[PDB]
Amino acid sequence: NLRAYKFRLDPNQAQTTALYQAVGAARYTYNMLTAYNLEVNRLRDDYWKRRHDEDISDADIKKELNALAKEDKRYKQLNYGAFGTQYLTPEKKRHEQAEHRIENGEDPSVVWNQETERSANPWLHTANQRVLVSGLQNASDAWDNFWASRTGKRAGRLVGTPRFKKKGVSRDSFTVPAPEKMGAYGTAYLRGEPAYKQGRRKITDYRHVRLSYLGTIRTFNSTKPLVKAVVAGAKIRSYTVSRNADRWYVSFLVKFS
DNA sequence: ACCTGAACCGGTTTCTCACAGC
DNA sequence: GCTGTGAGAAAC
RNA sequence: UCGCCUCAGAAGAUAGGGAGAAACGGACGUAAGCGUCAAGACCACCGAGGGUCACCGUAGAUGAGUAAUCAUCUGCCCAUCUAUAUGGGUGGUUCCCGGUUCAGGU
Repeated sequence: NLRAYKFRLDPNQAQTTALYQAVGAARYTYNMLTAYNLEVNRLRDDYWKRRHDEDISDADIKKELNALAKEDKRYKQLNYGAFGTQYLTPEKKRHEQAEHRIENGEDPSVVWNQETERSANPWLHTANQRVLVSGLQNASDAWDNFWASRTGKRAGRLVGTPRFKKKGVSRDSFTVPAPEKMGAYGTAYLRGEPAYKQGRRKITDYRHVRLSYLGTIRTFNSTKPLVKAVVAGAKIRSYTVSRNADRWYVSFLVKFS
């Protein structure tokens, strides 16, 4: 019983900048996860081929791989959460230390250089957790989708290999969930935003939606159907922000009940 | 960038700062 | 000037 | 009088940069690229940034806002459904369900 109210956003420069930073962060996390999986499976297939010279069955190799799930973790694949905890906030702390050691005078070239990493300065620790973990969501979904397509589950043609996303070749989009604060008419603002400096506290019309740490953003549509659905026993679930060419869209997933 | 084309599905929970509304 | 409430990180 | 791109979430009324004479064809600067400009109203700062509409027939009330605009009820009109000429109830031109990934063609 799920609908989707797809509004066309009407953001401004200060909000489009955060949207671009968000899609960049999701893409960057997507790339790290897919790379980790890719050069884990390269070793996987090299080992499988190098042990294929001697005839082996499928149960024996499965038992061996299961027994190799405690040591030499190079034979393991990670979800969004496990990879996040194990390799993302370590790198967030690495970025933080790279600022905690350039505070007032230091050598940044020995700490951060644009040779092995295309970042001008560290920025991964000042990125919102929701946006960052969205890329983990997408990458884990793609890899599980393909390993389900292979074995026995997904009907249709064989499904490719996960391709590294690029700026202008792939899709830009991130999902931000509840129980964060979001919604149409009848919802409160954010403390500290330029619309809270003026003191305004609640949405009292039909051309605004609430988008978490991004503030409250306008729409091209009208939210009267959304609010009239809300006052029947129906509550929003998440919001997905997406880009098409130079246009931004937001989907509000409502669950009527 | 613009589509098919198809196949599948639609987020919770907790602990720690910083105004705030007098 | 004080303490619940909101906003955001962290795990997951 | 016509219509190729451009602003109004998509199609039918009103605005945008230049042309054509119901036919053809986006523009400017610099065989090519590249960059840039194209919707009106109110306050805010020294041509730059932020909110409001570009959906809601027709008359009132008082709600939020320095204000553009907006909200909720009460009169009238029209359209649309059910139960037995009457009671109610739904609107003010209609439509909308979107995310993820890969393989293709343009």
